[PDB]
Amino acid sequence: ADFEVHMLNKGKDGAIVFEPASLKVAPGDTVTFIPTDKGHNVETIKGMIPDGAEAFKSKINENYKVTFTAPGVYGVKCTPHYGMGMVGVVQVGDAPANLEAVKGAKNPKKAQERLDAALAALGN
Ligand SMILES: [Cu+2]
Repeated sequence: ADFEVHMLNKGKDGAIVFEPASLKVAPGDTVTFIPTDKGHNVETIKGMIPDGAEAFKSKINENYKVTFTAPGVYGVKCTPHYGMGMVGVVQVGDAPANLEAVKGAKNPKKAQERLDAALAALGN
């Protein structure tokens, strides 16, 4: 199945968001990051992908389709808006095995709050 994640200047959760900011998918699902508002991209947060997963980094304003396979949690960011909170989490499968690695990482406050909220939304 394919899911869109919109890259927004503002959304349901306020300024500079991925919407949704949390999404649970199955292996083989795709997530298409939509540049609905200009100036955004999506990138995995280094240290926040599961064992053996490929990192990814899109271009600014690129419509970017990712196929998620390895189970676990994937922390994502928008590079230009990372520190002020434009982050999210894609979870592949149940009981993500890399959860503690993701939780333990340091981030700027606004990014951390949004990562933590996404992890909690996903039942972690
Ligand atoms: Cu952005």
